[PDB]
Amino acid sequence: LPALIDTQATAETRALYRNLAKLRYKHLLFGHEDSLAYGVHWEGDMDRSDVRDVTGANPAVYGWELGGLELGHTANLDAVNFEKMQHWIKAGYSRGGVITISWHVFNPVSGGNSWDKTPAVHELIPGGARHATLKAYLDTFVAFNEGLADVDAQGNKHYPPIIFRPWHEHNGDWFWWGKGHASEQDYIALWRFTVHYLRDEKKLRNLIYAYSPDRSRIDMANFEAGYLYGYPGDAYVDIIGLDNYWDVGHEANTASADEQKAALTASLKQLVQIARSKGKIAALTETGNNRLTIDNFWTERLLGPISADADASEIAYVMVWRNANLAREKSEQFFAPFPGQATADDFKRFYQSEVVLFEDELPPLYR
Ligand code: NA
Repeated sequence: LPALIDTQATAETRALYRNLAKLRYKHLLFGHEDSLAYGVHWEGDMDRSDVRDVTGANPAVYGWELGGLELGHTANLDAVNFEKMQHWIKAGYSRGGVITISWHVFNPVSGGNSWDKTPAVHELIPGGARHATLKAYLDTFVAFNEGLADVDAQGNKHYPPIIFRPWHEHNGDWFWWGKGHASEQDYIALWRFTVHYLRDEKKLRNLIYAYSPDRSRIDMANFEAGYLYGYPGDAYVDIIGLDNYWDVGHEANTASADEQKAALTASLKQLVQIARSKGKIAALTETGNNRLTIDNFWTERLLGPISADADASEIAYVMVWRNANLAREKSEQFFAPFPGQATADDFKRFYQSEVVLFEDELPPLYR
């Protein structure tokens, strides 16, 4: 009964959304960013994942990142080759996996990255002096998406559905499209234009749109109001997402473990209630414990709190961030384990949960 904002979405896109709406009550899809691109201790293999090396299974949800595409770069801001990315997207989809894409858009005013807070939203929205630049930027995704398509013998074009998750964590002040650097109304204009341009002007039919505030900058005593800062409206959102690294052991969080667990549960309960009220689907779109320093993280700090409340449990999926290559990037940053990593066995047991679905355990999501 949730319905997509694209009333003409492709059969497979409509099927995915319907199937997520059904599965969410008893299951949780596991996801990982850049899962096929590299791991902490490897890069180059065209069919490998840290997640699979540990569990024997690929993640159910594959996250990818477009930052730099808009500048005509051959690889994204983390040096992930766009052609390989298209290959990996098609591969994952072919196996029945789910595809989600975020976009750390470079600052069009300063030339800095997303974390350069130089204001720019006002320039990019309709009527702004750099509106043509926004169009140019979005066009690069249109072309990327075309690259994902297969054409059958009859000339019908087939695309992987994509959970497109733009302009994320906009309630934070760390991105140029964020609170403090863009007016709320201008942010809403940017979101609405993104939807109109992709869905209506360019006629992309394979997108599911995900909205994703950061939990750390939401007041738990006024959760809904915080969550809905810069919310563009029900006609522009399909997935009621949330990025929450805070309640899963962030080093700056002085709350006790028990208090954090309770907050994670409460955040997800409220997230679910919001999605239910709007006829949408909720998801924990980014989370994780950087460097996986927390014993039994998977069962105790993630699965446990998700499962501790009936409402909280109705999220459809959870994605953890990337496993940065140590040799290349020069320091440790990772959110899934790899063989030998402390939390690897707990992660296997997490996988073995009937609740948690990896790629190998998915029903047919696309019919
Ligand atoms: Na499982």
